[PDB]
Amino acid sequence: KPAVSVLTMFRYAGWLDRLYMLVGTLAAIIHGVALPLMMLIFGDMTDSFASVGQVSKQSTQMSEADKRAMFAKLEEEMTTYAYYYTGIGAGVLIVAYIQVSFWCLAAGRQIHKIRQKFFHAIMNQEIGWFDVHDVGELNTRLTDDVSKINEGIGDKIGMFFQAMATFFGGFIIGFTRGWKLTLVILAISPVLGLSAGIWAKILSSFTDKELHAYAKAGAVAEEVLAAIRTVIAFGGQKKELERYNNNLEEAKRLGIKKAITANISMGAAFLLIYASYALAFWYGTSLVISKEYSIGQVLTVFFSVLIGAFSVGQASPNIEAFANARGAAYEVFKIIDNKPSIDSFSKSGHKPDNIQGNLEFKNIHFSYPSRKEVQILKGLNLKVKSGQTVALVGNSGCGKSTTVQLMQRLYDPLDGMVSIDGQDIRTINVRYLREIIGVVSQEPVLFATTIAENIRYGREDVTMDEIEKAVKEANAYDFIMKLPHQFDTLVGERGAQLSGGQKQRIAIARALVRNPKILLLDEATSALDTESEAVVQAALDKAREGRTTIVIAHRLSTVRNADVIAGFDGGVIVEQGNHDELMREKGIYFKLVMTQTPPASFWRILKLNSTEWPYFVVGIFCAIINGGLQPAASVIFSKVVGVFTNGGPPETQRQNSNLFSLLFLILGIISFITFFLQGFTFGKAGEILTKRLRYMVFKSMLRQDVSWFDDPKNTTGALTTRLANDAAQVKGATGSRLAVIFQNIANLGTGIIISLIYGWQLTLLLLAIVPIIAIAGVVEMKMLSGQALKDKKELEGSGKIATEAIENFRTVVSLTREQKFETMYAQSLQIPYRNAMKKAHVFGITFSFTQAMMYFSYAAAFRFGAYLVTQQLMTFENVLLVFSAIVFGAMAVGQVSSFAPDYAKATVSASHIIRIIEKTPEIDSYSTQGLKPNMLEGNVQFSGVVFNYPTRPSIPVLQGLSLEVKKGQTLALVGSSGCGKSTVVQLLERFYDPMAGSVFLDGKEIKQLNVQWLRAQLGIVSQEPILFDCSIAENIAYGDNSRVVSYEEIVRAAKEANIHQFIDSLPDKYNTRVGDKGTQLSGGQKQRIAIARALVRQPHILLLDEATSALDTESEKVVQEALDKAREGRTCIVIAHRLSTIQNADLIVVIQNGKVKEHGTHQQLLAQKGIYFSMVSVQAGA
Ligand SMILES: Brc1ccc(Oc2c(Br)cc(Br)cc2Br)c(Br)c1
Repeated sequence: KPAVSVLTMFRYAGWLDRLYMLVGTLAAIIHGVALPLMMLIFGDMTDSFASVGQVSKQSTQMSEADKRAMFAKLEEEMTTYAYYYTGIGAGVLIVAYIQVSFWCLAAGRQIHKIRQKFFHAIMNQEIGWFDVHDVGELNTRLTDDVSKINEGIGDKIGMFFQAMATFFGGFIIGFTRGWKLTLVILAISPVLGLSAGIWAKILSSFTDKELHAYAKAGAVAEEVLAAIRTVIAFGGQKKELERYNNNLEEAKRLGIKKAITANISMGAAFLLIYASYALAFWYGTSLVISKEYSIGQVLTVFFSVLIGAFSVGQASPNIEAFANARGAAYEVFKIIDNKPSIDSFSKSGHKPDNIQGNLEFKNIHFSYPSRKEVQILKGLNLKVKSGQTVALVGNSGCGKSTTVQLMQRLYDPLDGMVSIDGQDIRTINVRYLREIIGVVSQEPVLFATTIAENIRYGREDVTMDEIEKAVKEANAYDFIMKLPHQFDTLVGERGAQLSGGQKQRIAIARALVRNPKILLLDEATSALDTESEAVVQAALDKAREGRTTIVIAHRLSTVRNADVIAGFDGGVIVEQGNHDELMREKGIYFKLVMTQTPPASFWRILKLNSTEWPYFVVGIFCAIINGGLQPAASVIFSKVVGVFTNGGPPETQRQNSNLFSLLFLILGIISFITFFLQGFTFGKAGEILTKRLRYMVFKSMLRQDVSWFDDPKNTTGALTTRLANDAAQVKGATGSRLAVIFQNIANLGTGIIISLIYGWQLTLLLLAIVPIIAIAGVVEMKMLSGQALKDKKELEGSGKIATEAIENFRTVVSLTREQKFETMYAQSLQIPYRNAMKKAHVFGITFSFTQAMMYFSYAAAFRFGAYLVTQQLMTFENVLLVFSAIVFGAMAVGQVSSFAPDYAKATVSASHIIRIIEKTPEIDSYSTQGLKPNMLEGNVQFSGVVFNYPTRPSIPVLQGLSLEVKKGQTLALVGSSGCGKSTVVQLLERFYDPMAGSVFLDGKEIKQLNVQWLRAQLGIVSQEPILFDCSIAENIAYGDNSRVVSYEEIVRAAKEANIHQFIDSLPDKYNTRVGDKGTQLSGGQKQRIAIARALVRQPHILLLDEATSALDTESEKVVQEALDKAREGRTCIVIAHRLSTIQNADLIVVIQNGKVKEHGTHQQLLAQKGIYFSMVSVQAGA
């Protein structure tokens, strides 16, 4: 919404840049004017053949006489015109170079200036300016927005004035050579803009419907794939498939309805568009039979107007490119023009010599850019004498740290003054102020250069002698010399990550080369290892006694030798003096001392599409007809101008022109009929395999075991995304692109035959010319992508040192040396700048070449069409036909290159969708194999079970585990922590087979047992019961599948689970909808319902996995009251974390490190004293 003045945007254009744009926009207009003139001469050549075409047929008496005056007219005329086109092609060769080159030159020259000015402005901003913005957005603003500015001021402007030249020059020749047809062509323009407007309404409305249509099926898939361990547990894998299949049926029916309406839309759209043209051209014929215009002029105005009319649409993108470049330049120039109060690049203020270093703070009130929300200093008074070292202590707020911020004049105070020596700090130069102040901060930062270079960021003029003394005087010498490469080592976020105390001494040595008169040490010893602390602390004490120093730290070890100590309380200075005095004061300081002591040939996807042997053959056959039907309009247009250039006697002409125009409209309605079919046939054929694919995928997905859905590569969202994209992409490959690619090869094929059999030696010429300009048009775009990628590679090296500069900013400004990054960024941009200059000559040559190879090509189309061919017996009416036929047949092949990525994007999406079906699990629930035992009673053997989760085969959970529980008993299971309690339930449910050992139930190994039958006698109840969006009657009936459960049977379960209090209380009762879609209710109810569906199954084994996990107060007392009633009649395994409710259990088992450690009844394990009795006495007292 915000934008920029048009002159301010080019503020960096001066002298030559202003000329480049003037000469560029001049030749751009000349380039645009050239095309409607190119068509103007196309009318005069018709009149040349027309005068001869009328007189040649008018004879029917003399033949040799027509070999004289006729050919004489032709050679003087045709050579005059052919001489003119060759001049036009030489003209466009020059102006197209001038157009693109100069604008890209002015762009590159300015964008170099933008960059430098804009990075200059970033470094000039005071700190308070950064505290209110994000530096990451700013850096992306540096590389992206400057690119948008370059796109707007570039060669797009020349293309704009080129298009307006074609537009103006278009209707000028349109108006002057005839004012009627133009008003007639503009009269049909609202109809064309109205038919395309029906598309903006149908698309935007129907694209939402399908995104709502599958959103109903994708919603089913998401609550399933999220609740997968529950559907696997109860074996609803046939229902959840069935229910996803039922939504696919509706999405198919909505997809075929969209296919019907959208194809009616296209066909009716074109048929209105092509009828609009034909009426404007038929009523061009109605004006020639009346002797107002010539057959050549009708062509001249008919093309020049449509060229200029379409030139409007070809200029619209360049308008938006210029407008976005303006809007992008607002926030950029806003930074450049913004002037700070502090600068730090300003050459102003005093520069005192012989600085003794007497500092005082007077009545300083201050607040960080959070402003009126918080005021961190409520007045202040503090002096520090020259040579002394004051220490600042404080409990919180870190107002200690604020004084270091103010001393560097990072911010100015609200009220008060900070005074170095006697002068106010605001009188001294900002840069010289920071050169007389050395800073060592908590987190040391080192730039991505050598050790010497980081030390060289203290002062630019320095020799390895002074680096050596600095690191040796900050005892960091002995510790780099052992490190290889000497001073020439590397440091940064990338490579040679060092010790913190090691990085701090390099910072101290960096601050030591600064030979400052003032020293600020903030938290430097804090957040650092204890032993290297003393090593750095020796350097700090050696960094002083030649300087006055303010130090802030939470280490009360460094503070004793400070000449004076100062404490803060609420921004107010309170205590000050020597250590002994503050201890006698017994205040804040004393109080803190005591406290701290694969693209491949995939045919099978089409073999699955072979389910419909018809529907393609209908569409293919119907597409090839539409392909062969499409040049016939060019054949008609050829003969409409042909027989009426080849007229002769004029009485018969008016009667044939009506016959052809009638044929055209019968030929368009039969084109509507054949294109309503080819779209419907593939549309239906695509929507039906969309179901088959999504059906078979969602079927195969429910087939893998829990080992596959635990994969971090496979989550619920990534699976629904993989489910939706892969099915829609393969639909597009077999969809419109294939009908169109066969329509177009039939378009050119039926066009090449007519042209080849109409023009001898002629078609063979064009087939030598057209492929060259097409390949020359492709090699340009490859060179375009190469130059684009290369410039991206070498400007990110500039933005990389700009990234280091701006998000490490508060350190560099503390070290000054902004001019250093200022220059480094300039040297980095000098390569893309001198590269951007070559870009202009490259784009200019390539563009001018492809334009000349088009004009020169069409000079050879006529010079050969006339002369050698027309001195022979071949005719003009066919030359016009071969042009339209070949040129449209080629431009229809241009759609093949546009649909190319739709194939690769689908094959890659197909690549995954064939793999996802064929992948088979280790534990397949679909296998009908298995024993299906007949005996009822239930035991459970775990014997020497060692288990590791397939996702994390590092720390074992089960190793040598052994259990046994009799029928009708409750097996309590206690653990120190982890899923060692829960993995038992997962292995009995056979979510996994164990690595070693085995688990049995009725004496039979479950590994050889039926997987589905096994899970059918299991009453799993988890800690967060997931309930699908449906009637609670079904959420309860979900516990028994392969059969519909009675109402009074799901009532009995609701009676058991003690949930029946709601189930009558609701207005809907058992038919209420739950799932946070129709109704919401708390967890205790969700849980009871899970108990209800658990014992609908009438299991012989309950599995209670921390059922009272998320639950509170009386809700625990009633759910336990339901669980305690559910067991005791069944085999039970309960791992609930309430050991008070576990006391009444037939056998309690303590799990240690995967091994069974301690088992027995409650009082038996309570008589023993160990883990269980520690587990029961850790929560009874707490
Ligand atoms: Br119908 C018909 C279509 C294209 C024809 O030649 C061209 C060609 Br070839 C290129 C361009 Br741009 C414009 C025209 Br008009 C002719 Br002549 C007749």
